[PDB]
Amino acid sequence: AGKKVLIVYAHQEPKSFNGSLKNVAVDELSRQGCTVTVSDLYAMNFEPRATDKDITGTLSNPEVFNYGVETHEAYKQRSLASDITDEQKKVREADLVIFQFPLYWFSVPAILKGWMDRVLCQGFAFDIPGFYDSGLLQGKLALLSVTTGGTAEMYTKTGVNGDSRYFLWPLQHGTLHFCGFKVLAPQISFAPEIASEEERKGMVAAWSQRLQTIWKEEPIPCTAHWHFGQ
Amino acid sequence: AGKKVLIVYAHQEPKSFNGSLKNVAVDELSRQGCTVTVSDLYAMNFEPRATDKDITGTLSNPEVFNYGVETHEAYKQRSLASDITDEQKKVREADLVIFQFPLYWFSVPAILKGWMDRVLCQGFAFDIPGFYDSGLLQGKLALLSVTTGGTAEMYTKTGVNGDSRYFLWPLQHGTLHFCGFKVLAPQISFAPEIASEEERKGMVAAWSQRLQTIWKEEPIPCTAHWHFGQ
Ligand SMILES: Cc1cc2nc3c(=O)[nH]c(=O)nc-3n(C[C@H](O)[C@H](O)[C@H](O)COP(=O)(O)OP(=O)(O)OC[C@H]3O[C@@H](n4cnc5c(N)ncnc54)[C@H](O)[C@@H]3O)c2cc1C
Ligand SMILES: Cc1cc2nc3c(=O)[nH]c(=O)nc-3n(C[C@H](O)[C@H](O)[C@H](O)COP(=O)(O)OP(=O)(O)OC[C@H]3O[C@@H](n4cnc5c(N)ncnc54)[C@H](O)[C@@H]3O)c2cc1C
Ligand SMILES: C=Nc1c(Cl)c(N)c2c3c(cc(C(N)=O)nc13)C(=O)N2C
Ligand SMILES: C=Nc1c(Cl)c(N)c2c3c(cc(C(N)=O)nc13)C(=O)N2C
Ligand SMILES: [Zn+2]
Ligand SMILES: [Zn+2]
Repeated sequence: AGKKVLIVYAHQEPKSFNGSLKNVAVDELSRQGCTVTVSDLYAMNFEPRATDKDITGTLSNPEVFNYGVETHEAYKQRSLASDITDEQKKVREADLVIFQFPLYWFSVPAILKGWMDRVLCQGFAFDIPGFYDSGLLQGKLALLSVTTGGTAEMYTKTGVNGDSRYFLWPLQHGTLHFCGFKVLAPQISFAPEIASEEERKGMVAAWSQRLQTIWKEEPIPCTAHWHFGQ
Repeated sequence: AGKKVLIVYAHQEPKSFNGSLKNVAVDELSRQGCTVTVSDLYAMNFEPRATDKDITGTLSNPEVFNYGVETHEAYKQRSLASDITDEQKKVREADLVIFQFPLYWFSVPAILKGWMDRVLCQGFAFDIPGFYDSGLLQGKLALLSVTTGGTAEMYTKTGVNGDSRYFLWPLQHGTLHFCGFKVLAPQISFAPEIASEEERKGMVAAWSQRLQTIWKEEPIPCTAHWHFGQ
């Protein structure tokens, strides 16, 4: 209160552990009196491919298709596909953007990758001045709530997978910071499938409890040192 | 020769710089007598979303959908969608897989993220146990050939983007090495948009030239120390 939150959710199954983390976020933020919107990307059959269909009307150069240039011009001329502009409205209005997803290949599922590719366009999220602290989404907060197959011990600097912070870099720094977001500390729910039930309840409840005081958090220093240093 | 190469290519425009790097690879590897296949993902309209359409038979659990579980079972039973098995045959036969793509948000374009998510399934590319140095694609080589908006100076340890090798981690380590590939050093062609005609022609030629001796190369040590230092 008065704050708006967008949850960008990427799981196919409403009964999943990610579906439960998304639902308790809706439940707890709704309870606080926040304005909440969820983009359920699989239920929306969200298009992930960056293609010339993302521009309506006639292309800026139909000889040689340059996705970046075309979408930048289309944004300035109010000529983006409506699925993209609908997401952009939700982002524009949000004070916090939560991403809820299972880790796929040390990153987001392709459907969520395609949201970041197509929704966060030049002119909207950043300019070619435009970027990192000069990024156009400055003022806004973002938070990654990720679930994994591998265990917390696997995600240590000398475990098989490396530190979890190592995989966060392209998402927190190259994506969210580049657009100007301030980044809250990630919520990482390790290996729910091997946890009990229980520890799974622990995990869901810890996320609900964290969201009680989410507005009181300061963002992380989204630097190479935070991700890789000591 | 004496070798089969699959190039997984992700760019919308045949006249692009990525297009030229993909064609020079086909030209040089063809000239050497190698067998060469190209998966041009935007031309194939390749499906990036991981959904229940990727399984055609009876689901293991039809009331709660688990993508990993159902694709692993479908692989074993031969009930995966045929686009996924078509790609797996190309990978099965390849000695070397080159990914040619523009960097999107410090990672691969979503259409290529979807290829990784859907093609490299459990049972085909890894099993649990059977990952990293015991991954199922052991004995194959992989190479990321990436282009960027950002300059080489931006992609240094003290530059705004961080060192280039930091964004390579989820791809080379979390994906390729997890599946048992040995990873050749990446080809990064920085900032072709800003380079002159001569400097772009130079970058194309440096890749053709590198490919002349590609079979003599050793892989990188795909470790946290190679990516992050210390
Ligand atoms: C393409 C692909 C790539 C992947 N790449 C990686 C990777 O790089 N690194 C990695 O570590 N892992 C990877 N994984 C594994 C993936 O990250 C995990 O499978 C996923 O994070 C598990 O979350 P989920 O919501 O699907 O769990 P679910 O299987 O849905 O949940 C686990 C259990 O929790 C239960 N549950 C649901 N709600 C509740 C609740 N409210 N309270 C208590 N229990 C509950 C469920 O019923 C279920 O029994 C990959 C998976 C795929 C398919
Ligand atoms: C969604 C999105 C996300 C991005 N995220 C990032 C990111 O995180 N970090 C980043 O650094 N960049 C990012 N970029 C920028 C992107 O990586 C670059 O635009 C892309 O790498 C440039 O390659 P290209 O093949 O498209 O260049 P092109 O625009 O096709 O090439 C530049 C020039 O080369 C010319 N050319 C083609 N072939 C030849 C040849 N044989 N000889 C000489 N000239 C030739 C072309 O005609 C053109 O003038 C992003 C872009 C998009 C659209
Ligand atoms: C990396 N790919 C993975 C895929 Cl594709 C997958 N289906 C899976 C995992 C797990 C752990 C790790 C991991 N890296 O710890 N990685 C993966 C896991 O439990 N499952 C079920
Ligand atoms: C990060 N996203 C980017 C987008 Cl989406 C994009 N369209 C673009 C860049 C460039 C550089 C960098 C960068 N990080 O150096 N990042 C990006 C660039 O020249 N173009 C055209
Ligand atoms: Zn940062
Ligand atoms: Zn590795």
